[PDB]
Amino acid sequence: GRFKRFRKKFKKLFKKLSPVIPLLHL
Repeated sequence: GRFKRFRKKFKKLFKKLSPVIPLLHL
């Protein structure tokens, strides 16, 4: 893909920002 696959890559960085807490994300 292109911009779509790129989004998934950037999301991986955003995940690192959260303290492994699915609560703040949900």
